[PDB]
Amino acid sequence: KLATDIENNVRVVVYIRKDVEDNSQTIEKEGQTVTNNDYHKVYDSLKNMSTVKSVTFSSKEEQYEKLTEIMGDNWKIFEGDANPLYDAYIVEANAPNDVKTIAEDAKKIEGVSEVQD
Ligand SMILES: CCCCCCCCCCCC[N+](C)(C)C
Repeated sequence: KLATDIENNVRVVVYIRKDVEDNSQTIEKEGQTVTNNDYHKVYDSLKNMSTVKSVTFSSKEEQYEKLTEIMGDNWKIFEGDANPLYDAYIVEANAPNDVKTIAEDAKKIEGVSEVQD
């Protein structure tokens, strides 16, 4: 059994604003590698909810690889361009009934772009 395998009825997906790097520990400033003060701001608010069991980062890169894996071949015409997908956290609720509450509080976290239940 693996951690990234969560049942449909208890999964909430939390999409991160495209200009927030919640999973990046360091960023570039003045040519140096320095602390990202916004690191895990969204992660921690989700992890602090009493009804959530796990929160796992899913990058936009990873989401596109899996899409090409599940559907046919890569989507060649977009290969030169930026990835338009959103980084996301995959949140596991403690019970199905907690999902609607989790998704509502999640949209109120600053940095959260959208939440899918
Ligand atoms: C409105 C929704 C339409 C969006 C469809 C876009 C498909 C994403 C392809 C990204 C490939 C870029 N690449 C190679 C760097 C990962």
